[PDB]
Amino acid sequence: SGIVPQLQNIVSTVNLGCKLDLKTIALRARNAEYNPKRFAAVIMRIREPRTTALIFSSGKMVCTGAKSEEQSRLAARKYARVVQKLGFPAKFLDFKIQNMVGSCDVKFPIRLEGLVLTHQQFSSYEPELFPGLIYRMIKPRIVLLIFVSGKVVLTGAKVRAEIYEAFENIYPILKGFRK
DNA sequence: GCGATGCGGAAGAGAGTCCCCCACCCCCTTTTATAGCCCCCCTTC
Repeated sequence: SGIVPQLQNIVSTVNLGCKLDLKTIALRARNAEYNPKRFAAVIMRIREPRTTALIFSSGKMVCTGAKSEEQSRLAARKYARVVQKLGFPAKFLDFKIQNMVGSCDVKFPIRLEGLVLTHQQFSSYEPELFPGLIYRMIKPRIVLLIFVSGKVVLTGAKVRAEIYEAFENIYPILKGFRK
């Protein structure tokens, strides 16, 4: 195909293995914001990795915004150290990547009306609700947002192989509905 | 003094022609790409 999707966002969850005091973290953490009325977690941001992480009292933390697997793990470790630097016994346990978001362009307009007809079992095109066709691939459990402009967004992948594999499967299908 | 009762008359049926408590699930939130749609404020004259 000659086109490789580029990851736009990765969601990874890591357990620190120790209960944390959310109020204490907000007071001392540099960028943390805690609003129990709004959300029950502590939202923190670190610019150099350019990622955002949510910290819960149970010790589990979710890291989002990383553009690569290495960045997500590095960003998650940095957040854990910040909590550890606050006097808590934070660790890096069962780090896992929960979601990978990738985007790409096929460089040609797509006839979404034709695509849904031939793939009604997997496609879902509702212009009233969303201007982009939602494709649910089965062999890889990846949900693809195909747009008339040609932009394709892949999400729900656990590994980078699924993102590339999913695009390889849909690209020939899109080529058959080129506008 | 101290009770006790049958019959006529009236009545009446009966037939014919809401508020609370206890699971279970969804959304609150964050990140990102995509794009049409639409609110809101601004600006124009």
